[PDB]
Amino acid sequence: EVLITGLRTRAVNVPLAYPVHTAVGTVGTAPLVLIDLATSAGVVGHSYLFAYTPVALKSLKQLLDDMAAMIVNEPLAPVSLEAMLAKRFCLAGYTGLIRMAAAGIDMAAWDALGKVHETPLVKLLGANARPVQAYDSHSLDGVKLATERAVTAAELGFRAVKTKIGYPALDQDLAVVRSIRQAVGDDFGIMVDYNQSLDVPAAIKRSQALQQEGVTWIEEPTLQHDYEGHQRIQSKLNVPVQMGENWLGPEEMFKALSIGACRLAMPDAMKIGGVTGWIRASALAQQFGIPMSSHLFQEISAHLLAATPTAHWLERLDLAGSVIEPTLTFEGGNAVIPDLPGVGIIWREKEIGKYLV
Amino acid sequence: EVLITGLRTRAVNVPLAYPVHTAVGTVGTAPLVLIDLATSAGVVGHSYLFAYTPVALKSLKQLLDDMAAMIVNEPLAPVSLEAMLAKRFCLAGYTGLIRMAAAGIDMAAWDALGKVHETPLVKLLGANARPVQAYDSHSLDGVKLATERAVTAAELGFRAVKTKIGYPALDQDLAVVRSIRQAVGDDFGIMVDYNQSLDVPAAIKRSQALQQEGVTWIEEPTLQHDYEGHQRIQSKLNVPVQMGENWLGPEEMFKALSIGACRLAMPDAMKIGGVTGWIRASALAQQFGIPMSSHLFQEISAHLLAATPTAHWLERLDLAGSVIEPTLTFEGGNAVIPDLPGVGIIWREKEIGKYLV
Amino acid sequence: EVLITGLRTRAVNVPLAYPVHTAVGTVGTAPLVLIDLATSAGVVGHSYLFAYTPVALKSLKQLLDDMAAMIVNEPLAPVSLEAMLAKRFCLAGYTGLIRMAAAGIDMAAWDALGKVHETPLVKLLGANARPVQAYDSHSLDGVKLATERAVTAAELGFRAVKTKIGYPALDQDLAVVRSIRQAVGDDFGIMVDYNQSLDVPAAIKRSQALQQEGVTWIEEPTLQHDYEGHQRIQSKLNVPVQMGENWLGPEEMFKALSIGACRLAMPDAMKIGGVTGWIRASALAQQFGIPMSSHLFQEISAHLLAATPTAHWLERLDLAGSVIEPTLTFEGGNAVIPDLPGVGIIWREKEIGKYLV
Amino acid sequence: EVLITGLRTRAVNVPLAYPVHTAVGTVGTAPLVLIDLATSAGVVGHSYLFAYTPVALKSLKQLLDDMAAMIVNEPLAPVSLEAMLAKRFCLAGYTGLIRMAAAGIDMAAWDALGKVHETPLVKLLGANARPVQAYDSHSLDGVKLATERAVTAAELGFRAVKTKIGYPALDQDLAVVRSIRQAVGDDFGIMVDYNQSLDVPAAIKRSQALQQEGVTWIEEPTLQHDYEGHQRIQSKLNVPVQMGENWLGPEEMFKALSIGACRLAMPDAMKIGGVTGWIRASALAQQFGIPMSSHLFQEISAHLLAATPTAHWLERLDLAGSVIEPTLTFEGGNAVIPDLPGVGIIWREKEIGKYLV
Ligand SMILES: [Mn+2]
Ligand SMILES: [Mn+2]
Ligand SMILES: [Mn+2]
Ligand SMILES: [Mn+2]
Repeated sequence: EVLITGLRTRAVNVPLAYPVHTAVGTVGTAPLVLIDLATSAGVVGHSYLFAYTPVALKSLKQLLDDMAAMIVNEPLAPVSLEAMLAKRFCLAGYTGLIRMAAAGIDMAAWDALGKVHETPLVKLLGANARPVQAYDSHSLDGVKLATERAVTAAELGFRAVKTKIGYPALDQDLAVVRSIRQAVGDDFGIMVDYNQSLDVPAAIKRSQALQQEGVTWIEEPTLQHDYEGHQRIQSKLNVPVQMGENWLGPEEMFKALSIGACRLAMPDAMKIGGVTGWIRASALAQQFGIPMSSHLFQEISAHLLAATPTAHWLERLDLAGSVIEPTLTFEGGNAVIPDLPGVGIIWREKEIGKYLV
Repeated sequence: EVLITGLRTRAVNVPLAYPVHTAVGTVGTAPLVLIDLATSAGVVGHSYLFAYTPVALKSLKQLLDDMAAMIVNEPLAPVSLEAMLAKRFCLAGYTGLIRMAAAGIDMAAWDALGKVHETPLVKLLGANARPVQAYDSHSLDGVKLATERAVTAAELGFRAVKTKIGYPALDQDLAVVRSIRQAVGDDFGIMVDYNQSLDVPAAIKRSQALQQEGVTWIEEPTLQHDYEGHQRIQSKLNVPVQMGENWLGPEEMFKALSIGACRLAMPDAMKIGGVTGWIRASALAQQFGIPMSSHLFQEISAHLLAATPTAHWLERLDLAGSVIEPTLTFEGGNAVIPDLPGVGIIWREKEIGKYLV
Repeated sequence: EVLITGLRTRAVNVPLAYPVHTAVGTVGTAPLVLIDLATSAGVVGHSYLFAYTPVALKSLKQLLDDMAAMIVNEPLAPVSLEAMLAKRFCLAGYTGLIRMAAAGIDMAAWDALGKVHETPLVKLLGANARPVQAYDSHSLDGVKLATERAVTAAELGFRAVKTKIGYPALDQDLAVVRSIRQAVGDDFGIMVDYNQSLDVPAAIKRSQALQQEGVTWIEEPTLQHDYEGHQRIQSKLNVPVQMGENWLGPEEMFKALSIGACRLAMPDAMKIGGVTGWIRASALAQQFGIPMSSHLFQEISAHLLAATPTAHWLERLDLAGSVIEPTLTFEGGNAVIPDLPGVGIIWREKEIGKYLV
Repeated sequence: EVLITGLRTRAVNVPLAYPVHTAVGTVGTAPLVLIDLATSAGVVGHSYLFAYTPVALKSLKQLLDDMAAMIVNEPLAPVSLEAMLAKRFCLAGYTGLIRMAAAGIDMAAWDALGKVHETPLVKLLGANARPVQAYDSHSLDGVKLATERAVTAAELGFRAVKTKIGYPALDQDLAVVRSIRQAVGDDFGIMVDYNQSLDVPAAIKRSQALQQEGVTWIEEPTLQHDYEGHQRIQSKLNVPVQMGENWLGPEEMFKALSIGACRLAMPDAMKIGGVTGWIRASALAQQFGIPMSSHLFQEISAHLLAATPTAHWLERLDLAGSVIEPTLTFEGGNAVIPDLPGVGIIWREKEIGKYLV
């Protein structure tokens, strides 16, 4: 009855404002693939994918363009679609860029389903919209810019900032954290992200020094696939180890939680498998007793976290603000879901033309 | 915007046809509580609860009548409602009859949400309706009636029957299974249910004899809360141990699966927490690699299993056929979801009057 | 030879004095079901059940009234009665309100057995009556009322108080504890109860701050059914984690202790299964090396703790003082068992009439 | 001193002869990406990647074309190159198609290093060339074609064949295996591959029936990422469970072996990380005591297995025979490494032109 009738993708390289420097490299612009899922009901689902590096952008668009043939004329039923894609990519490997593509189709299919029923996604999932506390995510900015960006986020009403660390010396990490604390006061949350840059001994040593400074969480201290190593670092800390942005699918989350790799989780709506994967991830975080935050995709994540039993923090990192209307607002540090069908993503069409690849 | 405006319950004691004798007692009629959830949108959600024994029926209705005050004027948002009920019954114990009541409200709220959007529940959950293979569930019937009921189920197109066993001697168990096999042939599925009647040594001994007869599964061989004991019986068998009808909430399922108590699961839509609990249970069964069947509530279960990644068997045991229209059909041994908004439960109002308590 | 000849129940809503505010809600009056178990020997056993919320009160009374038929004309033999009730509610679920009802019948049957033999319950169990140290249980009272109630309990001879915490900020929790310590001095016991209000990361952080203040124990820091999560919080603490008021039956206690969820236990005489369940719980606490305190039901608990090898503290929280004679006295902070047959509960019959529901 | 000076890729869709039907779909032609790595020494390294489905072919070529910029002008040092690529794709996810691309560059860099030193790859790795027993890999061919292909492989001197199974009924699986056994005699090896098509209960049941037929190994009975489920199936079998073709990198192999998912391993030279990943995988298989076979890429695998301490079987499945010279020969069922520098891959340039995409 409602059928998918086409898939259109556009690759853009959009401006950010502050380039995201991390201890393992910098993301200077955002390579995005914008997705339009057309249906027989005359509504169009919208989603976007983040490619991380320009190197992977045209490959990801091509992959989505070659996948269009297997979903056109299929019923608009995201759970059934995801099972069929998992089976088609059985031999190839349903992970990495293929899983990320399948997740972009899922998020557009759920946006289209919300539009068919004229209801915001959070209400289609069975939950009430509620404000979700958000932290402002900044990068490896050095002492002066990290303190300036934190004072600005506090002025805009945010009650927490995430900074990236992993400087050559531990003293530089601490200098950044101390200067932020001094500027914003003892009540503000300061999350820190090591971006997989330390080995386990180094991560135990640096994390115990940061713990004595009072940070909110320590994110991906070592290689993301090393769940055992994260369990070893967590076992030496009172402060929670945070991870999850790199789990590809709920099945990778299940492995990390099964061995106790972290006390907090922050799945990425794209890498976890879209809305379909997020619902599954949410059920696992509830049983393992893990507070669950989001990673990027703040527009759909404000919806997904209101339906998440252990919802913790929303991450504000506006990757797509240049090409979409600002329907998601932040009031007093909380994200407020727009009262629009589906996810509430509306393209600024003449801005897209400027950034097209 | 859509609000719950009232809750009405009616207690009935309805005729079955074949009384359900089990190795621990007989269920001779069905004590049901019929639930009507009224909304500000002019649609009415419908569900029913099964009380198991007449002894618990008026208590369950009273409990639902006294809970009406906390849900009237709340938004029709089942996930948000369930979180609020879990918190209200925090101290009292969110399990047993209270959890069963909360699950009846959930199943009616999701039926009402399907009606507001004029869509079958399975499509609101994001899946396509598909036929689900079903087995016909019979009871501790002795050799002659168990063989007669199995020949009739095969004539109606079912490809599997469940019989109850746990007779004084193992020889009687085997006599029942052999006589069914002889009547229906080697291709037919014969599930057997011990209904918690054996201790662990006895269950290992009897199950290894039944395994040599070729049964499909062995269900609740010992006390249902003894997950460790079920793991000990399963470790001695090739045939799968089946359980799950008695898990109250996904959190009890999570404990049993975490220690490997069974190779199959069959949650009960009421005891697991309604549609909201079933979605969570489905995500856990997928990660633990457990084929998931249903227990009773065949009308909503045909919908829930089409959205369940490891869906296995639907149980046909028509408890409420006397008071609801036969919109769920079985064609060639498969259940076919009706093309009706919500769950498709329509009361036969003048039959209800005959069975009212 | 002695037979149960009738069961009578009365639902009352009795005044407390200080309403019990907790971090998850308030209990402003006590919904109780008073039970009279009549026997062929002309003695009447007495017990009461606590319903926690008015919402569950008439349901619990109805349940007990409908169960009367299965115990009338049965021998007054509590262990045999409990096995028969466990088997009857096999399919329904022998937990929650059904288990709580079965436990009220058990406690009345043991009171009646003490009366038939004209001996206090503790001596029928094979033990000597001894004074049991008791703590006074208060609630989420804020700094000024929590300090006032603690000074009064010290003036009445108690050497320990329990306060409830879980305020929006950790600073408020600590303010309450510090102000009590200042008022009562460093020798007094200050137990704190979080009433399941924190998630695991939050509970580790707050408990390590309270541990540096010197509290006696930290009670139910997170969701009561999450034994694994309590083991994770306990593993980070020197101070003991306390729990057990919500275990329904010794079999739930056995699961929590098997994974090391707590260093202290406090079973509830009703939820644990009455006197029959308490004897079983006591044997488990002795082998796992767990000091065992009680939760509510101070009249029967003074008897049960004198027969408990690891007896630790009795909880004073007088729920039923309005409708029963004060035969249990507290002298110098210890409860003194009355020298009366059975449990020593004597109804104040004209006060009951005032609170009847 | 030797520098990489360019990277050229060509996408082809080459003929197979027998289409590879599996229980989860068919591979009817082979989508390959041919890679030419040019160096400052005037030698050109050659490798190819297998894309599994036409859907992923142009995406994989594009990805390799966009990666060329990060390796041109880098020293021809495969171990150093792999560490630098792992770090560059840190955030994006060093798995799936990105890992497969990085592995194609690795295999071409090692072919080029063998050419610079004018020595076969196996001798550059420090080992002697030796004949490696090989099995002929066939597909889901039905009874008559599976028996015909097995008689032909025995006539060509192979002593073992792999057939694919996972037919609707277990009886069909057994019919295929029995008919092959009858044709080739009891001394011949018959490997069977389920291609992830069964759930765990079904896989235990079918594998124990095949074990009584005498097969050499049972390959990927269930979902490849479910290591725990493979450990559960292996624990019920005497026959070895085989897996490994889908491990992306030695770190996924390490997780599967750490929990005992299989008694045999067969890494894929592309998915495992090329020659660099294979050397690491070989060291892990030796310590865990796992006989190690190969998956596809028979040209480089004959070299890699002669340097593998637990080398077991080489898989013959000639994907690229149409576009490369037959320098790898099979004599009496064993693969014989050519006496050529590097890997011995020489393009048939005018055949490539026919299959170019
Ligand atoms: Mn991060
Ligand atoms: Mn059953
Ligand atoms: Mn408490
Ligand atoms: Mn294979």
